[PDB]
Amino acid sequence: PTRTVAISDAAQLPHDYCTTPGGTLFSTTPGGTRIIYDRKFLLDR
Repeated sequence: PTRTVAISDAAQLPHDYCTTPGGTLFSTTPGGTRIIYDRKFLLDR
């Protein structure tokens, strides 16, 4: 499954996330859910 999560603060920024060359954040949990992050905190992505 795909989950959309917005990040508007460093508090909301995960500590185990990954980032693709395009500059998109993502993380997958043990459950199998794939979370795609929209990093609004950082403007200079």
